[PDB]
Amino acid sequence: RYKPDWESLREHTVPKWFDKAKFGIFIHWGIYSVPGWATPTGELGKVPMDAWFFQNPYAEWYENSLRIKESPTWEYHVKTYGENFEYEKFADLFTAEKWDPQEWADLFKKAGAKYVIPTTKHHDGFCLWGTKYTDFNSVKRGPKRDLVGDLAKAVREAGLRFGVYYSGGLDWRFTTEPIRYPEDLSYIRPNTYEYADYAYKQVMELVDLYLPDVLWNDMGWPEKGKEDLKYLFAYYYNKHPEGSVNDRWGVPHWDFKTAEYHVNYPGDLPGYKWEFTRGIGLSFGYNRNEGPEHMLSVEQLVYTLVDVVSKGGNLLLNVGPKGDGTIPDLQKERLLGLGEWLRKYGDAIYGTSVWERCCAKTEDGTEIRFTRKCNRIFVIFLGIPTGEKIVIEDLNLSAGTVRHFLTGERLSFKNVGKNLEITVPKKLLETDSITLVLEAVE
Amino acid sequence: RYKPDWESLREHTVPKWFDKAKFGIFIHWGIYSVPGWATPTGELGKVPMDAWFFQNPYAEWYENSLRIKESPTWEYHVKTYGENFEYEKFADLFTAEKWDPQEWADLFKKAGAKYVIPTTKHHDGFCLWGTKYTDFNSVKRGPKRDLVGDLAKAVREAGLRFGVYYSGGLDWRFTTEPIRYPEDLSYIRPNTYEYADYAYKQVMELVDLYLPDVLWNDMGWPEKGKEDLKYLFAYYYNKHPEGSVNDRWGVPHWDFKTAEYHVNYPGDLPGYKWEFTRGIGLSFGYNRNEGPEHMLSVEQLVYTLVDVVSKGGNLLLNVGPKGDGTIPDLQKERLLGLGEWLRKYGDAIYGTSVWERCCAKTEDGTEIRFTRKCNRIFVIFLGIPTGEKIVIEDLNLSAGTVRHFLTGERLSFKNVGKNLEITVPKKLLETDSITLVLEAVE
Amino acid sequence: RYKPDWESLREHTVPKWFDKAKFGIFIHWGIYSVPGWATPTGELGKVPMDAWFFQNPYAEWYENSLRIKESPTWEYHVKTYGENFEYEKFADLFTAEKWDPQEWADLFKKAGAKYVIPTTKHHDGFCLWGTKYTDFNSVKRGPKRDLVGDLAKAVREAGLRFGVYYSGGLDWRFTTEPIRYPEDLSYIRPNTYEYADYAYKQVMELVDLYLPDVLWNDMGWPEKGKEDLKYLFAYYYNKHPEGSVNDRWGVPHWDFKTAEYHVNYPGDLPGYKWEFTRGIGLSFGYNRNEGPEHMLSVEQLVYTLVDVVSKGGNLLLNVGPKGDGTIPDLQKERLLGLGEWLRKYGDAIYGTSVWERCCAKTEDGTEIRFTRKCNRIFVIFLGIPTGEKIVIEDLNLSAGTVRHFLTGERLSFKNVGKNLEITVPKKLLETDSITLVLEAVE
Amino acid sequence: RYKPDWESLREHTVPKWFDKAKFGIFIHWGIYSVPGWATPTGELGKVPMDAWFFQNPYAEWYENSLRIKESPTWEYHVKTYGENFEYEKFADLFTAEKWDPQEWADLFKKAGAKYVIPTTKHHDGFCLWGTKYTDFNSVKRGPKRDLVGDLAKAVREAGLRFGVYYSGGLDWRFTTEPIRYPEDLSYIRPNTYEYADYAYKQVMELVDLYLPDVLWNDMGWPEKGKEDLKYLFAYYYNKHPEGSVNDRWGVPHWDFKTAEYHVNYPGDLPGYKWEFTRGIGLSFGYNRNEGPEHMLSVEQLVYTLVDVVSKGGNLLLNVGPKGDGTIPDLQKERLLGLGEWLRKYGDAIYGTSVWERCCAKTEDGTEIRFTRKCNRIFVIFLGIPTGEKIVIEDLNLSAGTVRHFLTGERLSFKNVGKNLEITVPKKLLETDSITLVLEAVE
Repeated sequence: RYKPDWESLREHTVPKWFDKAKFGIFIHWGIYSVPGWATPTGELGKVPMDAWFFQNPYAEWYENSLRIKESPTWEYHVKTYGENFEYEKFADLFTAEKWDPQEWADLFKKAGAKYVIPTTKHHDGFCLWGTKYTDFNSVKRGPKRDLVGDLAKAVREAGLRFGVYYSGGLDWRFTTEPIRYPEDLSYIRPNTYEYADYAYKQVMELVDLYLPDVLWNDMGWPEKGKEDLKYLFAYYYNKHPEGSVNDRWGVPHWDFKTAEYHVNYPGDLPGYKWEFTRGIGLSFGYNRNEGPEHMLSVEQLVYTLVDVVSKGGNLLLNVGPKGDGTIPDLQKERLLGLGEWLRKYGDAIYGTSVWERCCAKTEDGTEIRFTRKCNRIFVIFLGIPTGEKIVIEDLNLSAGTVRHFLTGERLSFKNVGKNLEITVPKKLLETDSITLVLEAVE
Repeated sequence: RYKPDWESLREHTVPKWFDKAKFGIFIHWGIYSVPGWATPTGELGKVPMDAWFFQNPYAEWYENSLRIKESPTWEYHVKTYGENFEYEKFADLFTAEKWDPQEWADLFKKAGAKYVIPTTKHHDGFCLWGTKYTDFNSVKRGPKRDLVGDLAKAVREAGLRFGVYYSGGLDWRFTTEPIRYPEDLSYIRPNTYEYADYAYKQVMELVDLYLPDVLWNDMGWPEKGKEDLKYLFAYYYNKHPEGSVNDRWGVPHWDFKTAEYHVNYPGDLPGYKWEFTRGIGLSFGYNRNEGPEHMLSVEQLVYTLVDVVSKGGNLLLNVGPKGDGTIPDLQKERLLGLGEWLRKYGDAIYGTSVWERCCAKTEDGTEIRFTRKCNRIFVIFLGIPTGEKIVIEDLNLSAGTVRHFLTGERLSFKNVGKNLEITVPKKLLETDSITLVLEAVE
Repeated sequence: RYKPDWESLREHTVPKWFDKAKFGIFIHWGIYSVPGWATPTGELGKVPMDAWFFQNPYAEWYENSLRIKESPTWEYHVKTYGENFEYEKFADLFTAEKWDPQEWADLFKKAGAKYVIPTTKHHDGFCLWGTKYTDFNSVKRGPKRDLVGDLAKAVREAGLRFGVYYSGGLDWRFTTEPIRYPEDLSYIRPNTYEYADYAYKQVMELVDLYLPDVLWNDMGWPEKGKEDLKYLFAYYYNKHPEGSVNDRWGVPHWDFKTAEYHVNYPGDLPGYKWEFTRGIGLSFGYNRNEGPEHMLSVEQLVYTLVDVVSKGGNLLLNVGPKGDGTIPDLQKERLLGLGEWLRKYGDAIYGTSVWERCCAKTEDGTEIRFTRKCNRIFVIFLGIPTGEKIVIEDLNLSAGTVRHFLTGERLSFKNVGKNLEITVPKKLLETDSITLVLEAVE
Repeated sequence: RYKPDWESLREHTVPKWFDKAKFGIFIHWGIYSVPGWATPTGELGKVPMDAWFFQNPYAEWYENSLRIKESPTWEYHVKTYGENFEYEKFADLFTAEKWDPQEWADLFKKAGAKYVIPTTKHHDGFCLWGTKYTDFNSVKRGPKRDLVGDLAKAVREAGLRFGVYYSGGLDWRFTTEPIRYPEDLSYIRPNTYEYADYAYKQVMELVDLYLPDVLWNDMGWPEKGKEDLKYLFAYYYNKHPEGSVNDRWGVPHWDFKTAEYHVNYPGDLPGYKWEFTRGIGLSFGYNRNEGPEHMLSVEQLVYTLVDVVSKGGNLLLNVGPKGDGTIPDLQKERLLGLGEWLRKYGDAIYGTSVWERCCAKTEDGTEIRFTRKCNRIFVIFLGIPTGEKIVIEDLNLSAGTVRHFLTGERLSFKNVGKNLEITVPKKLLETDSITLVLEAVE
């Protein structure tokens, strides 16, 4: 088995299932799904962080925002709900009246996700499972239901993997002052031994009740509890060698790193497994202020996925359900778009490896990404070239054979110097959906 | 803002208001104010500590004393209240039937205090505010009132500063064995992680509910919680840059040090800000056994204040209210005496700085202290010289002009060698109250 | 006495002399002074750290830059001294043949400086005193003289305070790899126990041999050695209470913070003592490529010191001598011009204290800086207004008597709304040198 | 870049070259090589550690054994070289007079090895390069040559990867007492800060001078020095990303684990990269007492590498040269015979990946090992079956096309229940050398 120590734990590497999966669905859903409001400011890495927390665009940050008097959220709250209306009161409004866990899993499977990961407890501390350590949970308040357990049964019956998300680093149930600046995160935390034990008993409890395939932590782990993870990790891996943990614990071990919006995004091959995450929009929690203006489009979603996958990453796309349990139409439609693209092109994505390089481009600026599957080399164009002549630069091949993916029709090419030249018969170019895809066998 | 680390926190120095204030009132008041008894043994630093805890003179130490069987307090307790009468039972007798927070603040303002600091929780653990972490408090038991909050409103409306005192180091609600010797203090403490969290949540709670101008800790801070103060201090200073903390935390940071009775008393200029504290008597908590025999006299109080102020210190004089909320007459009278002296001489005290030296003396043994205010040099005699000729030794001046303070009447003087000689016309000497005061302008 | 522990060293605050000194001279002089060359790229806070170490503008980093093959420095070194000319070999050309310490102290005295601080060992590890802990020092090689010692006697003869600079964080005598990006500094350090002892002993020796007025460390203190500093600070302070240390050690204690070029400048009053430091030009070490285009002007220097001084700081101006011990005239002439404005306006600068605010400006944008001296408030215009009606935006006065500093001639003024209006007669405005200075006495 | 901290170094995984190399040659050569003698007791994992150090079979432990008076080694030393012949004196007889590095690299190349790792300093502390940190090295004494350096050029000339072995945990130059029982290793170590610095500097120097492909430490890293490794690993990886480190340092990071003789052998697939290591005979250093009785046979070596390789490992085979630089023929002939089986079957070994399982066996017990190469699955019988009907217990195939590896001749096969049956024609079975190899393509 694994021993409770970093050297021993190193022995555990990211399981094959996670590496080969490529696409998963995040689900930020909770009492913050009720007010369902946030000022759609922009993308992390582009919105200046000295204003960021005051015009927070992440609707799940509502309580933090409500705690900063006179901030869009505060005014919005008083006008819609009134002053005498505490945030925790939303736990009782959080009823999931129309939630159908199996409809959800059906949806994610059509969409092409191979795993799903719901928030089991976000920064506000509300727990979506019947935990035995707090009464602020979905069984006692709102839904009157074990949201986490019921969803795991569904996802697993649909044959997808199930992981859990937990805010180890922050819990507003243990603080008062809101975060106004990045620097605040350094001292405005539970900070107590009591909180460290709590966090521990809670992740241990999710492991014992659901044995998730992934432990997805957020915001670091209570400094007083970091040494606990040696035991927790050994405990978890000895009951499920194929489980996995991300890199937001702040300790020596992780199975795969993470990148969020612009933040930590690799430009070329990293050399370790990682996962990119972002909302279909700018917020993770449902934001009734967002319109298509702020959401990506099926095509941008497909481009996001290829770019991520060509770089050894997995894309963990967030969906933001409504308080009643339904997934807003603007997001259900996009998941479907992606789902379809994956039905046609999935074999150039699932189960692939990175190639010598991730990227290239045509003489005329269309970007290209590559992926590998043994001797097969998928060439994925981020769009569809109009001309039949395609000149890819700074690229030479030693294959001899280059087929047009969806049809398998052998194509002619030749290395014209520093470039590679292929002729794609418009009959074939019109056959492709959002990306021209060529397969090359060396 | 301030970062949660000792290097960063160093950036914070004692605020000007505390430095310039010079005089403040401590208030040790609680259920121990009910039995209101202690054997008046003497002054800390003079009573041998191998007997000290057995004949404890600090009435607030009653529970500790009651826990040492057959000790004056134990016999006194059984005879007055009986064996079957636990100390905690005094929480219910602690009724403050005649407390008027505003009368108190009026009193302290007449007295000349520029700030006030009540015990919010002493060694016995009873809390004088409606804390949400223990039911042993003034809201649930005794007074049925938030003693701390109500007093803060008063003091602040009287225009004085408000700080809080808290026994971080000791809490008899978490121990059983009493302290019999100094050495016991090294292991007879709560000692638990639970206690450390508790102390933390409680000071954090006073900060959030009242934002005190001073955090006055006592008896050190729970070893398991010392690292918490980085966050607590940064948290506190970022909400109130003008707050301040004393030196009884046992960590790298403090704004001003403290000296208690004989213990740690500086003999000449220290070079850092500090504050002296002591009771009008020998005990801090009300002791119905003390008589004028054991209390200082308005004159000794004035001398204590000048000596302290000439050495860069602030004097924090303790008042010991009665269980019903009234301040015993022997103490109200002395506060008033001091108050008056300050109305006449206050300008040679408030807002001053130390001079090249703090002290001197006449040929005939009257001690002298100095204080500064720009080029003005206050010369304060600890008494009133009978003769018109005054020979101050080991002192020469380069001023040229030396006025008699309360009148401003220019006086003649000359440096007669190693000494300084001034002639104070008896008309002027009789005009002064407890101290002859000369002003010199160089 | 001071004890070897942070709580105790907290007691020591910035000595009065330092706070009142206002202006010191840094001297970066070493064997790097001989090639005396850098590509003059810019101001720290302005050049991208992405190419910084490659196009380094700080001539004292010659060795680092020379270790980066294909760097402008590497290019220059090979054509000028040859590929087989080791940096270390400069210690044999570093002969200080025309060096006259009394001449430097006199120049720094005439320039208006109150303390002088020379590099005793910069990053290259060459020591400008006969340390017994290495033979790569100015006694065994180059000058065959104790530069620190000799200049220490001269500065003191000239009546100025003498401090010492020491590269504790970097010593290239213990590394081989050059620094290429900021990240590198995290791991390209000496790292050994050996080196932590070397730094300790070397500063201890500087303290025993010359008991400096200031211990100015750079680049941090070796992690394995940080605790030694409790002992070193206590040792130093107990031998010399009035000494001081800067903030570049990476431990809880320091007396005054520092700010370099654009990096860390206070926008307004800070609350602690600090010191701005910069070259007269961009480099600290002599750079033959810098011409007047790259240097500040007497005007700009004065404006600098006034700004820095009105915000509570000290200005540590850097001079960079030539390999032969001579001070380049461009630098000597700027130091002299500053000296003149100070002989003339010293009183509005030395021994001053910040006022309620540091800053203000005229209707037509002339900037204005303030300083205090008891009741006397100096008003310094960064330059001399042409008109006679002068309008100061956002500033009333409760003084009644505004005089013209250099003549003492009373002037007419009144509060015109949120503004202050004063009439300075052009005969007076023509007398002022670089700055119109008004003196008010509220 | 990599940063000096475990979370960051986690990023670095075993380089592809190492994983694909499959076979390397260890070289234990030093001044112990001159007495070249040990009592040949057995295999680690077989000899009782109760007498192990007393009857030591590892000739490179000569000094330790010689310090145990009344040990077979002590006996032999006195009769052979005399009581007054200090171990250290062997450095003068260690002359490598017939040493030809290109000759070794060529032999290791012909033997089929892809990397070579020599002992740069074993437990006796003698260094086989001109380290500047001790005079007990091969430049000042014995060979008067830089053995590490010279062999490093040859191995690379021969096109092989070169790593370095370093005894970080033990250095007998810092102890006097010998090791007598396993327990002793817990306290008979250098122990000093001094030594932790020595090890750091020495490996740093090996990294600067030869940037090895592998840092293979032995016996742990000095406790006082364990943290230096964050800095050393980052430094090494940043200079050479494709380098690697083994698991004998006692800190969180490592790229591949090790297994020695019986100690730690994986029974089946492990999940991480590892490397088995052993002598061709029992000793690592040359032992004149070992004859063929104590060595493995070409047959056994091949069987070893196949087993080790099918379980995901690499086999690090040890060669032990003579004091004069010559490789004993018994060892040279085994290396050559292995080389031949590899020239012939390399393809089923190099660049391979574990299959679903490593193992299987025939009805009549012939063991069978598997390896993968994309879809191609190599089946290796440890030996050549006599019959033609071959029955493989517990193994179905879903391939359809099983060919005979050395001829490519298609063969007949079908699934007979929980078994697989194949018919290998004796003309083919007669062509195979030590192992019948079948290649399947499902």
